[PDB]
Amino acid sequence: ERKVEKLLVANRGEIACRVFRTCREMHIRTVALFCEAERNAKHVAEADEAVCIGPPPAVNSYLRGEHIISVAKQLNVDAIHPGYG
Amino acid sequence: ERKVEKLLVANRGEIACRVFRTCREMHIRTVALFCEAERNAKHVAEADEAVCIGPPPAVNSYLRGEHIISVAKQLNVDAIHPGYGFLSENASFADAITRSGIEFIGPPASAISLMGSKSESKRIMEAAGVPVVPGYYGENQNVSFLAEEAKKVGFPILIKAVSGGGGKGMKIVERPEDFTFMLESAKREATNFFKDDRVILERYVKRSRHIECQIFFDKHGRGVFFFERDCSVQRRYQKVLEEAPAPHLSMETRQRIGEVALQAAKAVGYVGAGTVEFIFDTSTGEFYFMEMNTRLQVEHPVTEEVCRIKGAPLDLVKLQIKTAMGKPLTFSQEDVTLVGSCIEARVYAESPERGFLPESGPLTFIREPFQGVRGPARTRLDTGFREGDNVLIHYDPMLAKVISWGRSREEALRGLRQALGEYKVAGINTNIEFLKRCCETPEFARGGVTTNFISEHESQLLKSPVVTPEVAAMAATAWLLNRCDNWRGAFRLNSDTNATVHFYIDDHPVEVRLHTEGANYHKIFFSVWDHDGSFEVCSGPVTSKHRDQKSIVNDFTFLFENGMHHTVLAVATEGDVTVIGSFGLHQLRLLPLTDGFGDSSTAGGTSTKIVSPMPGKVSKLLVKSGDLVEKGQVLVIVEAMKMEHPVRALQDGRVSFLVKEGEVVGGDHVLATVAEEE
Repeated sequence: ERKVEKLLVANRGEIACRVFRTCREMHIRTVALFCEAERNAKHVAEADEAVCIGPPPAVNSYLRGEHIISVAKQLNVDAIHPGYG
Repeated sequence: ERKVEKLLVANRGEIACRVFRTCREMHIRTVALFCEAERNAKHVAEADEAVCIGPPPAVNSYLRGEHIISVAKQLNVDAIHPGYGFLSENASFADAITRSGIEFIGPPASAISLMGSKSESKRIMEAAGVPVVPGYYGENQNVSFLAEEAKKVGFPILIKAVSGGGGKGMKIVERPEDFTFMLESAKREATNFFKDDRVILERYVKRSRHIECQIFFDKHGRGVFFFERDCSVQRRYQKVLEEAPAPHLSMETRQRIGEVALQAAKAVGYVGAGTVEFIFDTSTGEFYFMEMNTRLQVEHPVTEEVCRIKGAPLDLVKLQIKTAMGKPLTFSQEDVTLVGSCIEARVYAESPERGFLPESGPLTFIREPFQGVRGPARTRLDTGFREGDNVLIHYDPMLAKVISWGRSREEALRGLRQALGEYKVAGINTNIEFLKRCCETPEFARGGVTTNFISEHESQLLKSPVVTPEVAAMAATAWLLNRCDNWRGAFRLNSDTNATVHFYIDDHPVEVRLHTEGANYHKIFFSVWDHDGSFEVCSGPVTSKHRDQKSIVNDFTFLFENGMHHTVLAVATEGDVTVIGSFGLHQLRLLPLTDGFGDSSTAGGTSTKIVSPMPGKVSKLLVKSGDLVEKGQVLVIVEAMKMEHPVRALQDGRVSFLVKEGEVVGGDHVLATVAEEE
């Protein structure tokens, strides 16, 4: 099998905090994602590292899947949980 | 039996708080002891009463056993727990306590005295019949005697010598039926290392792994051995990390380790808690006695995580008070069962890069790892220091102990990793980075590590993360802002701002330059090691206006252009900038730039120095010729009508006298030439 030490989250909100929490028990790293501004949000204050992705409209933010994948590759991420939406 | 309501502690540190805590549950009083000052320390803030004992040196403090006993008598103390160190191993102190009538906690004085000398102790165990590997048999009376007992007393051949660690007589001769090389090796050893011609033969073990079982005894003839332990990992005879469940140890053996241990303790007679230490070779498969300690160890809470009595949590110190109570036990060796695994590590206020030399300094910020249960593991931290405390050089460097109990070894080891990572201290370099390096790359997760395990992997270890050029950016920025309004309200004309910081990383100065474009304090750039980028930075509340030695501790946020974001709690001072974050901890030394700013004189000072007026009559010159004079001492004193009028020259460099005392000299004479030391 393949070891996992880094977890990536796509969406934002309640699911971000939920995915982040249990992660602590499994003792795994965390990564957060946020749109323009949206940096005071709680989830980013819960993760280990957060990255800004771009303009507020959903077309611009959380839909550039290729850019997300390139960023994750640069971070050498182990797993991604898209969430819902 | 005798009632106890007052408890006395000898030593200071983690043991003081531990002994104090359980005491609350038994509902017993407490008393604390402290050296000169040392009154803000935590333990004294935990007891009921504290007494100052005297000067910092250990001779003056915690060693005046008679004074301690007199003070305890005046307080009508019921019991004293020495702890470990100081008077932990001193039979005279225990005998004096017994004569005073106070219930000493520990073994009787006879056992301590007997075990004080190694020869008489090994004599006692040899009489008892415990397998013991001795240090010597007779002497080298005959060279044929070596062949006689080579295959007799000890088949394994340990030639060595009478003394000295050179050991070239050994030659690692593990092959029996050796008779033409052992004598030649011994005779070549005798050359240039004659010492005494007596030679001692023993068994030679290829591998060594340390074992140490725990034991407990009442005073009514009843006891029970606790679970074994492992101390394979140690550097320079200093304990580093240990495991209560010796991985890879058969149950049957565990049982037997007990029967041997109980025989030895019964033979000498024993009361209280103690530990027997063995030495073991995997190839032989047998254990041989090395030493025992008649004192509570530091590793007591570790073995606790792997033992339960009657299904209830075990408290080792509790029983020792109950043993002092005179009550008999309640459980056989059976009621105790092991459950799961645990690992321990010690953190030392030393510098791994340096010669593991202790450092003393105030404790700026101390992160506390989550000491609660979660997942399949229990993690705890015990620290004898808190925020605002300062490390004393007289004491040993010892901050805290971290233990990860678990249902399986894996869980335990994994737990620590994360915890060891989480705990953070700022102000003094620590070996915490070393311990994590000892845990990740070395494949000791298997469980087989020898006594010398640390020695071979020294190349692999002693390694720390590389300071990326970005780390300098956040570190450099914090020092400015955490000192003043740099980049705050700044303004120039038709130009842009600039401010630079110099870091003395390693032995090479480092320069970082920061500047802004636009009307934005927010938009900031950087150029370190010919690497350029942009980021924005948003600070937090301004704190510590007094900017004392602790200086300012504030959280920072940095949004670099690429897209990342970071949070950094920076306690910055003039000496260094410390940044703690997901990268880890890094302290960057600021390039020192101090050198008697003012008194920087390279003048030759050839002639016409400390010239005296006309009357002359020099006398009583108190300076040696050719000795450095930087401070303005009285080089020459001349008297003019009772006018000493000392010249008091401050020109640096050695001063050369051309005059002698009592010699009348003319006006403005060259009494001496104050020249730079060449």
